[PDB]
Amino acid sequence: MTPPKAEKRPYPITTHGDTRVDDYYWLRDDERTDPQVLDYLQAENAFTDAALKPQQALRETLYEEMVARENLYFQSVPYVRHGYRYQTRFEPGNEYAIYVRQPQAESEHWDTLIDGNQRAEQREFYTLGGLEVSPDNQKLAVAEDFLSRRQYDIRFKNLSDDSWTDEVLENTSGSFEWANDSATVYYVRKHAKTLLPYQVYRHVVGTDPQLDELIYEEQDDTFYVGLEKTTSDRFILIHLSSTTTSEILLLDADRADSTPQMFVPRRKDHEYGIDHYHQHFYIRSNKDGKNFGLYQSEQADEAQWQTLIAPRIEVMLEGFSLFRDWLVVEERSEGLTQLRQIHWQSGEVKRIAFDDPTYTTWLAYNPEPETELLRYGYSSMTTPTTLYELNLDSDERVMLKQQEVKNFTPENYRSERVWVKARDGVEVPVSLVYRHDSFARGTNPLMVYGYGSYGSSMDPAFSASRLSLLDRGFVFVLAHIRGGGELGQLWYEDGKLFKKQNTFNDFIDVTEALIAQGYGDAKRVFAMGGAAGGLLMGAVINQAPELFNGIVAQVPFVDVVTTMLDESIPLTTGEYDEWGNPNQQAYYDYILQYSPYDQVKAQDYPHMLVTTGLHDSQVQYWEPAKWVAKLRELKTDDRQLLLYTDMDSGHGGKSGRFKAYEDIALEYAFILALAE
Repeated sequence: MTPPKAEKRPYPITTHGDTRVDDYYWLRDDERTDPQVLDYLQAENAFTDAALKPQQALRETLYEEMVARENLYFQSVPYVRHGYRYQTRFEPGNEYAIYVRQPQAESEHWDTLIDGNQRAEQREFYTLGGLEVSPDNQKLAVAEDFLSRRQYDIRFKNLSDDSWTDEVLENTSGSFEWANDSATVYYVRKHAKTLLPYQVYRHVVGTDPQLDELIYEEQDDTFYVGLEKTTSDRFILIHLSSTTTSEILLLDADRADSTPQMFVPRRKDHEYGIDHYHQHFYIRSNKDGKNFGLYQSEQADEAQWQTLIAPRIEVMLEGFSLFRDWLVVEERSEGLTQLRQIHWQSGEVKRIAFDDPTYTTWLAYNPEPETELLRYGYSSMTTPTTLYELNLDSDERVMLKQQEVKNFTPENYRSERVWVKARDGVEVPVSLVYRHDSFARGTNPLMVYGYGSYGSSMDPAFSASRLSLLDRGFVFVLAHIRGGGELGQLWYEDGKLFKKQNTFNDFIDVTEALIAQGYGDAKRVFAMGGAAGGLLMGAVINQAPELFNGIVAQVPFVDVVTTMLDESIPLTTGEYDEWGNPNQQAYYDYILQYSPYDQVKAQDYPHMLVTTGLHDSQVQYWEPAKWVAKLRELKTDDRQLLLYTDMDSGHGGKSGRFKAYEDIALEYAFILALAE
């Protein structure tokens, strides 16, 4: 079958006297209306449909077995907050969650707080982006998106009679806090054009939003504006943060006329976050070390901050929770997540021990500090996600919930942590899982998954959908490459800006070691990654095409120089601290060397499926479309190259989780057919 051939319209882009001619610059159409652009995306979708037509039966088998291992009756673990018990309920044949509550001393009767199915009646789209009852338990504030544009309407329900007030706060981030009067709420307004959060307003419930007062306006575009409330309830925080740099303003939660009080003025490369409890500020801050410390203060002044935990090169400090008698910290060390608890009085330290080679642990939702019971999450490549509750004093651990997986026997699978010595001598961790009875050294197809940007960690956890590959002989690998966070801030920093190439080198060095050690069949190595992990997919296949049989590149960031030169593209002005600004000759040069679109060569490429989405305003559909067009023009092999563009507008990843399972089934069928 003859693949679609995009029209070439040579478009020169000249930077620092370097001219790049982009034949497909025209595929970018911000209005997503141009019929010629739509024609190319439709033709590629038709080609993908026709190429993958024989995989239909396998797609059905995969889809049905993925849905079959999940319950359709889900009920959350109930939690208590301000004398009420809260539960979320999904029943089969309901797109949306029902949220219920009852008085804490009640068992029998539950009251509906909000039914998403009911709220979605006569609407094209529904996302709940926020839910919070007032301190006096009388009012519900909800942040809802009916239009799919990530702009939230805040509305108010009287819980006494289930009546709604008739005002709406429009174009909000969904971030809002009640003042302690259960009458005033603070909310974040998004910029009209950029949709970036930039204003804090104050609303009296029951009044017209025209009466609302502007409390704070952020001048720096790169600074996210979010609202928080301290554990003590004494302060509403205006949390301002770039990727590198923080600033917190305090709002007295106990007055109706409060103005923002500076905590510590922003200083480039000083990231901090605060809470308030027991008459102290608690600060997680990188002021003295990239791996962060914890500080106590009676006042804002940075020089008064007292050190509770000093930053350590070996231990990244990720977060903390405050309880009556205990401090609990989330840390990473030697490539594992950990929890430690420290007694406020005795200074007694306990670590929460797990022996699984490939697990992750985290602080879960603990809305009440007056307790000895900690809720924390656990998952491994062999153990479905678990909520535990720990008695911090007695060390008694109970299981509150497990992820229910049907047709699944945990003993059928093995997992391992492998360390690979990268080409520059740096040790890269790897987490891998496979079915015991079908494993034979050098025989198995290998799926290598990476991300490797922003300090995001691909922490090893359980996947139900992954069983569809493991039960078909695949060794599934997480490559914990530089640019991720698995070994702390230095791990991230050694895979961004002028070290970004280490991300792609680590992925190739990991893949080569695994093949050398017989984890996979050299001829049946597959890889997948999405977004900045699609950047990884693009760079790896330019640099080392021969390693991989097949590739899935989801919504890939591939036109890196051109996108990062254009502040009109959503996200660009917030990403200079990740890739660099190619307006500077040093960054242009460094970035162009890996920018996958720019490094497409007349060479043999793996089989590849590239995905994207038309109407998702923060998915830049043109980048993978241009990339596929250029690959079609230059590649020397006869292997399959497909572009699938989601033409939808709605549902996304939840409720249309069936859409999510459909995409997984398509992608896994594509790979399984190549590995057969």
